[PDB]
Amino acid sequence: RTLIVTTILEEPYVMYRKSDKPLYGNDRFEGYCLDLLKELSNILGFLYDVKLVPDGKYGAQNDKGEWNGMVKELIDHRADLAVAPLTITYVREKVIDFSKPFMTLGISILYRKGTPIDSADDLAKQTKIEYGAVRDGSTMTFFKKSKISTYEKMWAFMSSRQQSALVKNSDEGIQRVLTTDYALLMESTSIEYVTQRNCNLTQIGGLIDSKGYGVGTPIGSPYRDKITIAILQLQEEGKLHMMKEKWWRGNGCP
Amino acid sequence: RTLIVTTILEEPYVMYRKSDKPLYGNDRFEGYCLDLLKELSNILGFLYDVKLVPDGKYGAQNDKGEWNGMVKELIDHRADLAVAPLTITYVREKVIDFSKPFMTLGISILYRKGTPIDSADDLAKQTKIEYGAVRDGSTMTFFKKSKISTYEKMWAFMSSRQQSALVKNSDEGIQRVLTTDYALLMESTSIEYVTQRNCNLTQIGGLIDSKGYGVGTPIGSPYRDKITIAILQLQEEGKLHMMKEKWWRGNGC
Ligand SMILES: N[C@@H](CC1=CCCCc2onc(O)c21)C(=O)O
Ligand SMILES: N[C@@H](CC1=CCCCc2onc(O)c21)C(=O)O
Ligand SMILES: [Cl-]
Ligand SMILES: [Cl-]
Repeated sequence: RTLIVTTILEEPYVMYRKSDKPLYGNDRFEGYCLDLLKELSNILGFLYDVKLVPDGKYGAQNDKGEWNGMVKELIDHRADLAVAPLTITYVREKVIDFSKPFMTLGISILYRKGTPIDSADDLAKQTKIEYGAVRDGSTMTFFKKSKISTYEKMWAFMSSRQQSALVKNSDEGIQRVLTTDYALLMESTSIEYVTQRNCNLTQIGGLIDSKGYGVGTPIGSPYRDKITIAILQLQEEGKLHMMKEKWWRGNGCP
Repeated sequence: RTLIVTTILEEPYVMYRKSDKPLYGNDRFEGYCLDLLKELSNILGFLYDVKLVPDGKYGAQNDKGEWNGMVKELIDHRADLAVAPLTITYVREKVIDFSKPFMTLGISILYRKGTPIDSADDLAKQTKIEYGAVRDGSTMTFFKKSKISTYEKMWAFMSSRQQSALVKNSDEGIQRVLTTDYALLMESTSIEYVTQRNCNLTQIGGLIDSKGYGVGTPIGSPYRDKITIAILQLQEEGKLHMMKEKWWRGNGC
């Protein structure tokens, strides 16, 4: 049978292809995750239909504890796999079976070049420069649930004033950084994509944590380990590396 | 219920404690992997006995397809867990169940400072400088099975003259790097440890690949997913980073 793969739009993992006519099915999309999905299907030998997550969300719980986003699609068995920049977190790993990481990364800071800010501590210990993250993503959740004093403070600043320091998505966060005196807490992978294309911005400090993106499957899924094994094979052959270079490719900056 | 944990001595993951009196049981060991094991037993609430792997090996296949080392202990159900610098690889993941990486790393180069050598390619195209890796480890295997031009060539060199360029273990590799004109391809985490303690040695280039160390368990183990979830919690709390900083920090160079 055909596997239903839930995903979400986000450059450069999943994007609408460009054509002079209307596109249909899997052909509507392209990006790192589509190349990954293609490699996985060739190795494990399965057909698949890509379907954008209806509510456009990654995955979190409501006050009742019920899930949404791609996580929910897997939990309800409306999707067999979730292929996207979906962070392997403690809370999510409890409700679905993640494959092993096909990409390793961490949270970092997106800000302007030629500045004296050099770390999260610098941001936390002042108030003139605003900073935040994408609402309901694994980055905001990191700050929300953190116990490390520096990060507890930064959270206080983020959730204050009805969370006005937070943005709805990466595109909005990036524009806010570009237009105002705002710093964006975002995953290193996405920051790298930006900095390579926009020399006016840079990453501040290093990674404040370590985590990975993994293919999601429903708990008990028989595809989880098979996918984990294909991912390890792809990494060992250098394919994951080639795929990353193919999609992050930019002129670079001085 | 006391779990049996197979491991292997390797600084600073698993080391004998220093005492003037004989040590017994788990008290004989100390290191990053033992602190991790303690954190894990505390979250999951299990008891455990640390036992060094009999043949002193990590885990590889021979031509008959038979496994040895820690991997074999798990396959044979002689250990409930494998906690050590055991690399999560394609061939091993097919015979045992790895938890999720509690440490991420990659293969890099250990060599002395002050030379023109800047990458693996610099080594592969030349022949005067010798280079190799610890025999039968995941690093050597990477080169042995690689189909990438540069690495294929480096393997051709490594396996030359009856593998004279390979060493039996990390300690031997380090001494060879310190004494002769030799470079040791070895996982970055170990290189970092060495360079913190040998101001004359350094890492050449970056990581040529990406992989992690995972807690090993027999296929179908009920503890694998539980360990995974505990590890993720440890990393999100910053405890894994603290543990690394604790055992890696040298004295200054
Ligand atoms: N990967 C995050 C969401 C996310 C996606 C894309 C851009 C990078 C990023 O930075 N913070 C996030 O929440 C994100 C998640 O799994 O919630
Ligand atoms: N982790 C490797 C073995 C290993 C152990 C310790 C030192 C670092 C290293 O570099 N190459 C290896 O094979 C090693 C493995 O699991 O085979
Ligand atoms: Cl639910
Ligand atoms: Cl896993």
